[PDB]
Amino acid sequence: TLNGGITDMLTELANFEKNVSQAIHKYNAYRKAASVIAKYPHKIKSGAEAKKLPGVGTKIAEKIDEFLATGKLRKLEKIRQDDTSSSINFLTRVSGIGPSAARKFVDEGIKTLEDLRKNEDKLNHHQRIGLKYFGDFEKRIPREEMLQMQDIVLNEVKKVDSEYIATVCGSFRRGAESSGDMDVLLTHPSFTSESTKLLHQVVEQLQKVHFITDTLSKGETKFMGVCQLPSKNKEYPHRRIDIRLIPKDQYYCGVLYFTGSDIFNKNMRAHALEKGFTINEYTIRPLGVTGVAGEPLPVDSEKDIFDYIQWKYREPKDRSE
DNA sequence: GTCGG
DNA sequence: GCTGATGCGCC
DNA sequence: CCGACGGCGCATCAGC
Ligand SMILES: Nc1ccn([C@H]2C[C@H](O)[C@@H](COP(=O)(O)OP(=O)(O)OP(=O)(O)O)O2)c(=O)n1
Ligand SMILES: *CC[C@H](OP(*)(=O)O)[C@H](O)COP(=O)(O)O
Ligand SMILES: [Mg+2]
Ligand SMILES: [Mg+2]
Ligand SMILES: [Mg+2]
Ligand SMILES: [Mg+2]
Ligand SMILES: [Mg+2]
Ligand SMILES: [Mg+2]
Repeated sequence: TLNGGITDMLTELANFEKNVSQAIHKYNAYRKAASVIAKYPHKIKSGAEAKKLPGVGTKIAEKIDEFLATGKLRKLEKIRQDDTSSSINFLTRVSGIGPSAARKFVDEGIKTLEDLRKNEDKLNHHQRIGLKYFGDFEKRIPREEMLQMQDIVLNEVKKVDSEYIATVCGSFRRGAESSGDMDVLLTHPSFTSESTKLLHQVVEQLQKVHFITDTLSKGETKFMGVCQLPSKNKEYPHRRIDIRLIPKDQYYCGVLYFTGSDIFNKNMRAHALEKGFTINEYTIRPLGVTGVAGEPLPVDSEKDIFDYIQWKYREPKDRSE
């Protein structure tokens, strides 16, 4: 809301750099800038003001001055007017089509949903499912539906083994009134950092009751697929579901990772590296002079990882952009 | 694109 | 098959 | 052409 013009402009630029330029570090720079501006508790009145925030430099300050003066950005007007850029940006919205595949498609004259549907022979299984549920996957999930989904997943997991614990993470755990998809963190006492089909049994039970409808990818620790709520005698949209099986003794690094947000995580890990540590979904470690990280540090809470880095604990609701 | 070694 | 790199993706 | 930028799972491909 506050500074929404500016954060929309920077997000649109980020998406162009990732999807069209294939410049992931410019995507991240624009996202980091939009994130810090979104948290700033004042209406920005100049680029000079904004330049004082970490991750805003000369170039973004100039773009903020243009936007504040005119209510638009000439660079974005030109991007929006380029059919090629617009086609490439559009195809990346398809699950399984990234910047490289999108550019290949558009170079071969595939520029629309109709072109993709006429050229399904050119798509892999992941892209075919992304195409089938394209409209469904653009939609967000109201928290009321996330609650029903939580209730099916937790009930079916308990039926496979009462010792599993399933935790719905991502935007849901941050308290969002709607979610892009469902993220489930799974633990079982039989899988720790010390000893080793725990994920498979859960996926199979959710397929058997027809909640999971399609598989995009599946290994020993990560499931990526599609699910659907049962409906009365209009169907619910198909939804994306992610399931991550994490070592039970690494639950807190796991839940911290899977709660996000994404920008919160990259910011928190970048701030660990400047403070001499490395954080992944499993552990927090101190860095050696040799480049090789040391032994996993003891962790009894999410707060304990904040502490090692000297951060005020943020409740999950305070980890959103 | 920005920051920092 | 491997390693290593890329492409898709997850926060 | 200053390099780093968060860290990693799964699927595939290149070059063995
Ligand atoms: N803040 C910066 C700017 C540049 N460089 C890189 C790119 C430069 O090409 C290189 C050093 O070469 P220069 O001749 O530009 O640096 P000098 O300090 O020698 O230049 P000057 O004569 O302006 O002092 O370091 C860097 O590491 N950090
Ligand atoms: C936003 C302006 C650009 O900053 P970055 O190094 O992406 C450049 O300064 C000018 O590039 P252009 O926007 O392509 O002209
Ligand atoms: Mg880049
Ligand atoms: Mg700054
Ligand atoms: Mg995509
Ligand atoms: Mg591209
Ligand atoms: Mg999510
Ligand atoms: Mg580890």
